[PDB]
Amino acid sequence: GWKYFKGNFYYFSLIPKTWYSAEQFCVSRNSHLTSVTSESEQEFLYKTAGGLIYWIGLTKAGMEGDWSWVDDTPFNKVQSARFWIPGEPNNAGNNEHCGNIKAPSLQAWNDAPCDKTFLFICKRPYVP
Ligand SMILES: OC[C@H]1O[C@H](O)[C@@H](O)[C@@H](O)[C@@H]1O
Ligand SMILES: [Ca+2]
Repeated sequence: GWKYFKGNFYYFSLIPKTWYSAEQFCVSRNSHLTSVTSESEQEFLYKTAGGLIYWIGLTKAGMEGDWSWVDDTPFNKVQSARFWIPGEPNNAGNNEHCGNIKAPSLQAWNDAPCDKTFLFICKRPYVP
């Protein structure tokens, strides 16, 4: 059921999980919750998501609470600015330390509580 895009396979889950249980599921399939590092990847993801909300690999790191990617892709604050839903990350209720794809737009990301359950997207490198 994995979908292929530019050197990576992607798994769009059928069952919802908390952010961490999702990441664990990805790790069990030799993958990680997806990073997003280009306009074309954002576009591939939100179109495939079809208007439903999916956990991606966005999570906070460091004392400053900077955003990071669980797959260890360095997070680029400048290049990622265009990918958030206007108003996000808003840190609602001071408890939104993980990120999902929510809106079917390039401006797609929302921060939400890590313990909420959503469908999720795994990303696995293809290695010829
Ligand atoms: O109003 C926007 C707000 O809606 C809900 O409260 C949650 O999804 C938050 O993550 C989001 O910031
Ligand atoms: Ca939010």
